[PDB]
Amino acid sequence: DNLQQQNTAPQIGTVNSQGALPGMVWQNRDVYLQGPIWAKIPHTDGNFHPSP
Amino acid sequence: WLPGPCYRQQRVSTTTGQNNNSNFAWTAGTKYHLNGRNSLANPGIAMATHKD
Amino acid sequence: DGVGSSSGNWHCDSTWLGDRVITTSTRTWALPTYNNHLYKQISNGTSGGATNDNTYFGYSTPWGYFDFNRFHCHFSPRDWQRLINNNWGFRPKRLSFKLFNIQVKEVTQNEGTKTIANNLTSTIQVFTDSEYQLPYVLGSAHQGCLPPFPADVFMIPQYGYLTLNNGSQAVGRSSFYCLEYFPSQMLRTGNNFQFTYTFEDVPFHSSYAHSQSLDRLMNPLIDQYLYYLSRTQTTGGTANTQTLGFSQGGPNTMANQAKNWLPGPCYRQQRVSTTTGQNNNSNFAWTAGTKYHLNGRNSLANPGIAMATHKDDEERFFPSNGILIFGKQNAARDNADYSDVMLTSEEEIKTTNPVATEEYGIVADNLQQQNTAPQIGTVNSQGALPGMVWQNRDVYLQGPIWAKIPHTDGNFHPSPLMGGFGLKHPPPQILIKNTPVPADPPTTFNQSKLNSFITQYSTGQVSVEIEWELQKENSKRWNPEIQYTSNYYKSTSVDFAVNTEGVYSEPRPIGTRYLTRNL
Amino acid sequence: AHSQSLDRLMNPLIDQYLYYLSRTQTTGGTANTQTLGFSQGGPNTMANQAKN
Amino acid sequence: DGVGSSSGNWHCDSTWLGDRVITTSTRTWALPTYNNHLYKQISNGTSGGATNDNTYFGYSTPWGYFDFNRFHCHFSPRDWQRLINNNWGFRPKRLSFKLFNIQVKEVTQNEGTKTIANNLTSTIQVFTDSEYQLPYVLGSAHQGCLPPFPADVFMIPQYGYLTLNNGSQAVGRSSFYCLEYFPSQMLRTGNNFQFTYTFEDVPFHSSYAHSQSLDRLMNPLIDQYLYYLSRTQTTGGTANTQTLGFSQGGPNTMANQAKNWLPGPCYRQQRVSTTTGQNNNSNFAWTAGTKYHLNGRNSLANPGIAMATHKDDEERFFPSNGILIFGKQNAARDNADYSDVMLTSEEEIKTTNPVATEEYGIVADNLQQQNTAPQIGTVNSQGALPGMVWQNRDVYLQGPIWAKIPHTDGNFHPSPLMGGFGLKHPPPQILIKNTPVPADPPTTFNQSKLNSFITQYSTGQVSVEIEWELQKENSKRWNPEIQYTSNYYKSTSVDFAVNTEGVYSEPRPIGTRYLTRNL
Amino acid sequence: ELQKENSKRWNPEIQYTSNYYKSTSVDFAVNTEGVYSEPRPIGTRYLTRNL
Repeated sequence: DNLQQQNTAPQIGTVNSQGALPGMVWQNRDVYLQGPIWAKIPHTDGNFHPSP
Repeated sequence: WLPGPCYRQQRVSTTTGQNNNSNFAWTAGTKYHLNGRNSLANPGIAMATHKD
Repeated sequence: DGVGSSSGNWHCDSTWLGDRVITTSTRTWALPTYNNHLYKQISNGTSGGATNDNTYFGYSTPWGYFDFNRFHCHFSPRDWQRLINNNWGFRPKRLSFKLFNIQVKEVTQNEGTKTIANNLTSTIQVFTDSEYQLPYVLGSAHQGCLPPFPADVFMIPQYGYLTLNNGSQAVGRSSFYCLEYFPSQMLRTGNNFQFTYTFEDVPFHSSYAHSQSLDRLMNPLIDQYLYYLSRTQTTGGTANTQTLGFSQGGPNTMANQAKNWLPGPCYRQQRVSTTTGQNNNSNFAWTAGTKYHLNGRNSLANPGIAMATHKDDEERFFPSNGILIFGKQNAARDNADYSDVMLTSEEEIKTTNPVATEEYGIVADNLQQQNTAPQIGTVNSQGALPGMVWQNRDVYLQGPIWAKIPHTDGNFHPSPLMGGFGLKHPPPQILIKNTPVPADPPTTFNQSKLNSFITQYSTGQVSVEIEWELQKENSKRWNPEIQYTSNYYKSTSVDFAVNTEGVYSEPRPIGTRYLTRNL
Repeated sequence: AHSQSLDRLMNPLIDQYLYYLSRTQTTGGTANTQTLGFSQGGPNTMANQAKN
Repeated sequence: DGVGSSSGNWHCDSTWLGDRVITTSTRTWALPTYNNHLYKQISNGTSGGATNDNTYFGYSTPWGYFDFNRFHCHFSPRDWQRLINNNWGFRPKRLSFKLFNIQVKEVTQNEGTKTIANNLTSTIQVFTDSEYQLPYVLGSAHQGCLPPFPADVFMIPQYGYLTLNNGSQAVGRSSFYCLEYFPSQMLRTGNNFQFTYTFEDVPFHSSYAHSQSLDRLMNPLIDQYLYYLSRTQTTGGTANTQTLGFSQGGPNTMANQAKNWLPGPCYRQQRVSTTTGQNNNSNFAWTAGTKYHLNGRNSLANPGIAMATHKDDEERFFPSNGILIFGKQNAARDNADYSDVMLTSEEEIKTTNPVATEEYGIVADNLQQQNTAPQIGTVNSQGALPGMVWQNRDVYLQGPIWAKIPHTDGNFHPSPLMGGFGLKHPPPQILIKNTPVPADPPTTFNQSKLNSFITQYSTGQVSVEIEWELQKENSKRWNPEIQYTSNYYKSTSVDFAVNTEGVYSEPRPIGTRYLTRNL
Repeated sequence: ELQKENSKRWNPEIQYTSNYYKSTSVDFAVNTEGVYSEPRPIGTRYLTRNL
């Protein structure tokens, strides 16, 4: 959170929402016997990892 | 490597004696703001439900 | 190849071929002598009034370059009206180029009398940098393009580049580029220069506004089969306790239903109004701006990522540095008025992108218990999440066309923030120069270099032809669309035409997004 | 190593054709009020120019 | 072949092809009118202040010659850095040459007003002396080469030669060379001149420093099998008598071991220090120099044979006339300071060559007996012995390239002392001249020659391409080498680039010997 | 597999070099007891390219 010195204690900050960083890995949500199957990707200019 | 992305949400318990005594289903929800409307991020991105 | 025979013809036309359009434009240029044929070092430091954010180090060359990286150099306003009304997309395919009718003239000033006469045996030097071994200046939105109106004569800019610095001082990784270390072609009057380029594959430009929003992609008549949490406290009276209650999403609770996608990324900016009575009474253009911090410098995020300008019924608000601003005819350079600029607006993308002056959402902050009230947190800047969709910034009749993607290890969605076509091998720079001609040397030998020259300049024509590829419109909408139209009532002078003194002027910015498509 | 930086990819000699907001309050004296003023990016204000 | 069509293009590039490198350079020249189209006799005698060592006799011609006998006319500093870091040798193979874009202009001065106009029907005369029938001026390290930086315009020198003399007077074996007794080609504007040359076979240039010395070519672990004389007098006490004692060379007596080779030749010079407080307080530049006596003249041995400059930990010493000294930018002609010159150093050859400021060795002087102590003698100058090895002087980025071996009956190791490639048929001289154009002759006849001319000058381009052959590096060294590097810290301006006023400057001399090879 | 360098820079580059002055022992070589040692980390980025 800040720049520690001889007269300043170091402070921290908690991240609640974090976007994509280089080097991340993740898993998608599981499907179910009574869940949906497909969905239509909307025709736009860009998207990031188009899974429903 | 890093873990996947995060978009934090509120914790609620199935045992009713451990929750707060207020109606927080809409006021404390996790939303996203589009065009001056507050829509509910449901079910949001794929994150694990509970730890051990 | 003679003196008394021309070397080209005036081509300026546009043909429409169903799924192609081929546009040609020819202008007349003039090239002065820059820096008296010298390379010079230019720099600016923290001494004086300059600050740390505005220091530079670089060089200035005697060369001049052609720039046509702007949309109205190829399209008349009627051709732009034909383009944006009947198509859903367009991208370039190939281009051509031709210099011809070179004339080199020289000027002599004695006793305040100025005589200009032909010089039949002097040359110019033109070449293209095809192998991308130079700094790339185009795509930085500078002046000195071709004129909009074909009956104007323009002046060719100067080439100069920047390198690394530490204040007004160079470092060990600086570079010096001598442009006479490249092979170039020398042309007398009666020679011509031409080449051909082929664009790479690049996505279509979305020339449509969506007719549907992300939060309203469902059926208004059928409930869902998928529950949500709705009640946590009972409603009987004063003795309310905890409970759990669930409900289905339906037609009357459409903010609570389960959805598949997210809006695009957000990087929040400051709101300023055009009505001056509603702003704060302080100077907040630089102190309250939206910046990004690189190498201990604060640079201005301008115009930032593609976000919508204003929400509904709020046409008087705009982000402080989040739009492209175009100047009118005879607007001043510094401290122009509001009535001398043309503010664009990107309200067509508010169905998927967030508003640039509002937050992204609300996230949780703590872990609620029996003795702790739940708290919330507002997100101002949000990066990419899985499942986002967004739209790019629109292009304009007087906006840029392409930009060069920097050769790095990685990038994320390489589209230029000013709008256009992000190419990894852009059309090459074309550099031009008059060859030096010395005055009389001394009769006795002297080892120093010569610095007495004959003052010259040169002029001629130039020609550019670009072939575009279209994408037709295939909708089944019943009611009519929205089209770009001209004004119907009478006026003092015709828009998009000359004045009574002969000065051409453009009245308004013209977007592209008029037709509609579903999500 | 790159021999050039992101914030310095422009021409040191030519102004831009693209304005930015520069002034919000007048500078006459004690009775300063609100206004709007715009300017062009140039060689001396290179932190304010429009970048890609 | 017309007026309005150019006759060549600007070629300036360098290509690397594994074991070749082909370098091209193109400049722009200008040629005045010399001596008003007259041959003249020039001489200097012992009358006045001149002495016997500085007399000459010769002629001065109206012609001008092209000189490119210098290394930086072909190599950029980056190309020189690529050359000297990865190779063990290089030699030239062939060259090319091309004059084009001739422009002949004339100048008229009336009432202090100077007007310069084209002259379309005047010529120039260029030819090459391929059969070596002229005096050879190149390879004498004169000025007037091509510029280092390609964006400069230079001036062409004047041709003149020397013959035999006795004071300021000729003798019967003098020669007069009229250059219009050779066939030459006449070029108007719209003509071009070109030829091709092929170098002969010549050894590679040793671009390496040895990593081993002559006195240390043995095994540090094994004794020899070969004795030496070590003791002559006994060591018991006061009554010491004569004896003979012998020992073996080993690891601790390595100055006494038997060796196979000798160091190179020596011709001793005077030591002078750069710190002025350590020199003598007298003017000894000419009285204490190292000379050679020819025909009753004392000429200065400059820079003499290739010897090492200084031994270890003595970087402040240099021989008084044994090195090449280069001037900085804007250094004066006479009486420059120490901080306006660049002193080279040849310390890389101290593993085989002697130090230039120390003796060669110690030899005997008499025949010792029972009543005669043995004496020694110090050798200051030593010619060639059987079994010597040596190294040549290094070449530089701003040093010469070739020199012509004089056609004599014999020579010993014909390499030039200034460094480079000793060729017996060097690249030919290229002489150029403006043809005279008379003013109006009289109406009545007069037998005298004409001496009223129109004053002219001419200008154009020139192009040189030389193909070099390389020798790759094939060592098995484990630790890293020494490389030529640029400075890492910040500075006021970039080295090897232009100033803020447009003047190019070279900061330091750059050698060649950086990689290492064993003996 | 390599990728060659194709720049048109005029002034010289920055190169990795060894030390010129004298020292107690040679870097990147053995000790007097036979133990090999590396003195410094060596990067890769020395040549320059434009953006």
